Amino acid sequence: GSHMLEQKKANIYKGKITRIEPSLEAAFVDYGAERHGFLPLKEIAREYFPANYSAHGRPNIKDVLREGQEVIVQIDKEERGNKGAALTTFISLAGS
Repeated sequence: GSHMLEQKKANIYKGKITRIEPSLEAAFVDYGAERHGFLPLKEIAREYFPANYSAHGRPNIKDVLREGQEVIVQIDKEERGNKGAALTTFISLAGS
């Protein structure tokens, strides 16, 4: 599939949302990751809440991401027992 190494960066991952808690405004992503990739809502790209959807400010993850939706993400913050596999959005996301 579309996962040949990466593009001059950290290893980019493409997996789906598996956990989204409106209580914490962030999503866990399951890409063979034993810690799951955790993407906070304030990072979320327009790719998540479709480019056809009106976006003016900051998205709301509870109605932006849904389990079964894939993302293109790499780990900006490493697992250290406290933060986990933290997903960035400094990637070619938001197809708008």
